[PDB]
Amino acid sequence: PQAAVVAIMAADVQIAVVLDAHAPISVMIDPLLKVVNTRLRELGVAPLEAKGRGRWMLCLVDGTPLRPNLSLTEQEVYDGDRLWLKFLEDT
Repeated sequence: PQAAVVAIMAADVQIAVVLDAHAPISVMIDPLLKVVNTRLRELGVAPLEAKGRGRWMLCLVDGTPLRPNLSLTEQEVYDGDRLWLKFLEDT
């Protein structure tokens, strides 16, 4: 199976992970928030939590969200790429 090594930024912390390169983002986001939170908790950092209603997304440096329905590969996210896990509140 193909994999991508990505850097995830969450709460000013970088976390390296190995992710399936072919799955849609949609099926990785909630799973990734849980691994993230495990790492933050070991660092005694407050886990990431849903301010009200809204959507967790993986974002480029400029705020651009990945498409939920496409893979990392299809979106040109490769080894060493960095993504920000961000919550968008619905207001």
